[PDB]
Amino acid sequence: GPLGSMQYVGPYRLEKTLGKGQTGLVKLGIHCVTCQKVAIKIVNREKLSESVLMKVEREIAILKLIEHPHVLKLHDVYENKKYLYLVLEHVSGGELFDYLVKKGRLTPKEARKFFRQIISALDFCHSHSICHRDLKPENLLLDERNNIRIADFGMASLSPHYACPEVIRGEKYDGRKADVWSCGVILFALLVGALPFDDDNLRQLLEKVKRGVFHMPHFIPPDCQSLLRGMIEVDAARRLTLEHIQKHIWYIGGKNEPEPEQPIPRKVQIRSLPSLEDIDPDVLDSMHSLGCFRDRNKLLQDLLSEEENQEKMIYFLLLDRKL
Amino acid sequence: GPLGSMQYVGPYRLEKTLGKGQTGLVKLGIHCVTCQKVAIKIVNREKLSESVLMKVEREIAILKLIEHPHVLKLHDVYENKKYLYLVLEHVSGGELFDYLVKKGRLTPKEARKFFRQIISALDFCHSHSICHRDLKPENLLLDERNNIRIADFGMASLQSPHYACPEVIRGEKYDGRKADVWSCGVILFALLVGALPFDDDNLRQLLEKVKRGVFHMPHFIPPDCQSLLRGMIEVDAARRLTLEHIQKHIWYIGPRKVQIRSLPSLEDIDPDVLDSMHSLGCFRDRNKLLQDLLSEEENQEKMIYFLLLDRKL
Repeated sequence: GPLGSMQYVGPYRLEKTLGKGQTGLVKLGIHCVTCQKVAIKIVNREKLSESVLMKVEREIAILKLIEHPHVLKLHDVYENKKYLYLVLEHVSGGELFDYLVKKGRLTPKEARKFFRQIISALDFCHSHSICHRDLKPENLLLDERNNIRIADFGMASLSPHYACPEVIRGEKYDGRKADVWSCGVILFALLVGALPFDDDNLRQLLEKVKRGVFHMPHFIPPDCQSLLRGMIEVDAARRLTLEHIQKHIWYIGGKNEPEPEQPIPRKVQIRSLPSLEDIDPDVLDSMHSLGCFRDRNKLLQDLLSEEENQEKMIYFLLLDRKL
Repeated sequence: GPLGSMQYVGPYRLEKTLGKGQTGLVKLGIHCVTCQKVAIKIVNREKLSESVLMKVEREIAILKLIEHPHVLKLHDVYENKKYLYLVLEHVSGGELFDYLVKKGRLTPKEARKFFRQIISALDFCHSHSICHRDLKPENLLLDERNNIRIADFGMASLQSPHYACPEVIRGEKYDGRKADVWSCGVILFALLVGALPFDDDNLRQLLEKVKRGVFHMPHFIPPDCQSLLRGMIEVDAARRLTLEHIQKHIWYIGPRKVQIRSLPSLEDIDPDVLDSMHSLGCFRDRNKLLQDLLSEEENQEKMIYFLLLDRKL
């Protein structure tokens, strides 16, 4: 691990490095009492903007509170002055394309099993105001039963083949729409065994993606083809929403096929806060203590505003947790 | 793995991805008969420029023919036009600094144990005209005994300024042997201290520190060891210690090498060896090949020649 990074994080002793990249270093953690395996992601906190840290600490608080069978579970977070430590579900089946490579290309039935896992996880996270924004194959981890866990939700604040044109142009984009594009590209790869946009040269690849023209092989069924074209759509306004996707017959036709699907976790019911009076004193207090919410008045404003936001989401998650 | 990559490499079945980065993607491989595990590194030849591809394939050709107990063994090389597949020794003990984290800092005696492994491996590779040039802690793998295997020799052109000598940081022409010595000094310091000699929260300032080359040497570091570190982390590459000097150092003191020979004339060139060299691929310009074999200088062309000659022997 990095120099000066503790040998223990909470009850977890740090063992070998599992992997690393720009968003941090991952080590295997062992619980000192129960000896359970976790993956611990270590993030350097000194090299982040304060606005970034705020956004991150917010998404983190949400992710710690929710659970989905196809989202890598964030169990806890630990902080010292320099390093942030994320305690994550430990999975070791590899990544989704390892499976794809072995098969060459997947049948529409198998591709769709994976697609339903991915869409379900995205729908869930989007419902809690969390977009991925950087969805790519290495984020699609496999457990031992060959089921997906999507990793790295909320890490974006800290590749071009899977990015939508608006991301490639560094424009200000809808996160949900970016995830839809990325999922389209991944669905394509599952069905074809090749990418819709590829080039030996970077500069050329970027233009292909921005242009958004790709060829679909005949062996992709027409129902599925109409789904792919709606997702891999350059006009973000015209691009399918997750709502459109989940209403689509090809999608729906996959329910419990070939196998029964994991239990659907309950989504928290989020309501309006008409006035200061309707805010729970103990939940407000616990939120106010967090750090990213140290300014009580700005916290009150964000909770009472008409806008949907992560402040409201956290509040209702905590409220739900109390009951 | 990468799309378009093989499902089988020689007798090895490709399984899960082990890790990846700029220099390629590593997959777990399983021998279809013996069930022996290997690590298979996949590298995209097409993304590479002309001179880079050649430099890499030349060094891989040397690496596949030699073996040292502290260098990650390269067993073989396979190629489809799109991908190179490097079949490597499989190691899973973690990396050196995982050990360092558990201890905090090493005793001078324990640090010397690792240091001798590292220097031994580099002296072996340098003897075969191979410098690492990009030595960093994550290259220092551990097997199950907590012994070192240095990985990623030959990959530097496919590309951590904390470990790079000032000449490498400055992007100037340099002796690769001298760069490795600097990187080993920084690593040795880290094992003894549990902190880097040059560190900074901002990249720009870190490069400056490395270039100026001033660092704080803790009092608990023994003075003959302290003299070693000063000789290695020396900004003047002409003044910096050689591996030969390191191996004779009082603190330091406490595998078959093949020797390059001269080829005065074309008549001295074994036709079987040349044919094997022609078949490698990193030698497109065959006139340039011959010039390099007949030149007055040590080079990787001669090294490959003599490794092939010895192997036929």
